[PDB]
Amino acid sequence: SPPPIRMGVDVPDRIAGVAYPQGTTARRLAQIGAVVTHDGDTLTVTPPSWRPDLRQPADLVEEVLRLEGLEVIPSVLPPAPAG
Amino acid sequence: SPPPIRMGVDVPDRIAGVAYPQGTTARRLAQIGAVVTHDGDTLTVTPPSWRPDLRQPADLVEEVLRLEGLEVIPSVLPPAPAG
Ligand SMILES: [Mg+2]
Ligand SMILES: [Mg+2]
Repeated sequence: SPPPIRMGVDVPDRIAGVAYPQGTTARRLAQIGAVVTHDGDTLTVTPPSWRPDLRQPADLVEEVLRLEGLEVIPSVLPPAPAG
Repeated sequence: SPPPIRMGVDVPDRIAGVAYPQGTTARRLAQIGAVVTHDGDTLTVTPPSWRPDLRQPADLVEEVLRLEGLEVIPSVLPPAPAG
């Protein structure tokens, strides 16, 4: 098994800009074969041996977002910086 | 005496974007000759008879801001959206 990865429970929600229902991140990461443990608001995710592409929290975010679907991500224009 | 005006004690601080010291609003409004009473967090201000221009809380904001000096107002760029 690859080394474990610590990631905030709401990190996929913050990156996607979507308040996913509770347990959405943990269920998806378990669906792809990873061991998910809880420690307050921080998850510890050990990806399966056939997923060495999962090395960082960003890799885990891609798993939750692609399984939940990118079509649920809303179109929100960022604020205009004073250019 | 013109009719009394009710205004939050922090309204000049919000309009100016400046955290004025404690009691600055009530001090400046009594200086120009108004009667100031405290009802929790809301002030009740009765302008003097020689100040009929003081009819709304915005007029009271100008009195506090101009006596403290507009130079203390910082320069912050607004959050303009994508045009
Ligand atoms: Mg990936
Ligand atoms: Mg005025």
